[PDB]
Amino acid sequence: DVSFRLSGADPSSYGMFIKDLRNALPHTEKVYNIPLLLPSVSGAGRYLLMHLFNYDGNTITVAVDVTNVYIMGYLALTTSYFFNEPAADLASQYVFRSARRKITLPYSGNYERLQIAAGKPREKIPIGLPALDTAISTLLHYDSTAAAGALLVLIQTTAEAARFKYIEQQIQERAYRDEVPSSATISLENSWSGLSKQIQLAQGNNGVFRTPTVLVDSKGNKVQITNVTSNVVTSNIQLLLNTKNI
Ligand SMILES: *[C@@H]1O[C@H](CO)[C@@H](O[C@@H]2O[C@H](CO)[C@@H](O)[C@H](O)[C@H]2NC(C)=O)[C@H](O)[C@H]1NC(C)=O
Ligand SMILES: Cn1cnc2nc(N)[nH]c(=O)c21
Repeated sequence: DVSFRLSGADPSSYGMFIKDLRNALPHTEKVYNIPLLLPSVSGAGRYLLMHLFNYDGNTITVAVDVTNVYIMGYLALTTSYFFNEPAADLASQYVFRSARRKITLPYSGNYERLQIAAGKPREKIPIGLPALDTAISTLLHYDSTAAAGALLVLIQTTAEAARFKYIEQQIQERAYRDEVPSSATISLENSWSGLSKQIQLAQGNNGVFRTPTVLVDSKGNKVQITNVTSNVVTSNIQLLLNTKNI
């Protein structure tokens, strides 16, 4: 499974960790040169463990669902924390079993719930490697309100960067200074599903999207994506959510 140490980390090692993370996900085929994630997987094989070390060397192990890259829960010393949702509960049966105590967070793992519990929308939460180091720190010692904020940072600096090279770049720019995410970043995060389905719906349709995907851009200008010729498809998105899961 994969590892990343914030100590002595620079834009380069981060890039390498994200690359390892992408390669750690199984896929059988590619769609328009892109890894298509598996429809489903059975058993403990459905989960990837990320070992993260903050600057001082403390660690938390995070469980990721390899069919969609969703964070399911994590382990901190001897306590495991899982999201309050069906998938996370199913996941609790194959990972962190040697945990002495298991705690269910008072919310499911989607941005919407996480922003409510955290009291802030993610447009106002600064991300970057320094923020990741603090997120790790905040998760070592339970606090549901603080954990909500920490998880919004953790998802973005890992799962979202895995899915979009642009977001990986946004985090490399933020390796020594945190900064709230750009509008592009957030609409990208929100479109992973839509884009994933459309790219797949295009392979029997000459690469033309059945229905266009609207995104906010680098500057803040609304922009339509209608075919697989766009940058987003040619050199941004890196993983595709199988339509089976949409
Ligand atoms: C596919 O989508 C692209 C946009 O990514 C369309 O691009 C046309 O040409 C340039 C970009 O190459 C844009 O300035 C235009 O707005 C688009 N042309 C017009 C006249 O609107 C491209 O036409 C689309 N269609 C196909 C079959 O690729
Ligand atoms: C990014 N994202 C959106 N919904 C999500 N739900 C869970 N459980 N984990 C995630 O990382 C996630």
